[PDB]
Amino acid sequence: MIQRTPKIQVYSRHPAENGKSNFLNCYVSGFHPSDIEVDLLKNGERIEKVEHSDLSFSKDGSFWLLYYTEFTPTEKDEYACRVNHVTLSQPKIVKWDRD
Repeated sequence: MIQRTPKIQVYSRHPAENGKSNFLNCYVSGFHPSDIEVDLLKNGERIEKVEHSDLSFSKDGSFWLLYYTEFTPTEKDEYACRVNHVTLSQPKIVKWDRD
């Protein structure tokens, strides 16, 4: 058996501007086993519809997921990614930051 803690990156496809559509990405990678729970949060609340999920095993046997959705940032909305995995003692929250 192998277990490996996910790497978690949260970033937009383009630099952000209010009014302009964009995409918010969670790239969760290098983990094992493949069982995992990954949510995008908007103002602390789970985003139900996350349009896209690209995912696979890597050559090294670990797993990766790109979890993303269209979003239009505003001044006052904060976003984060919440991940749970057997390697984590509690859920891991990674905030989105622009820059």
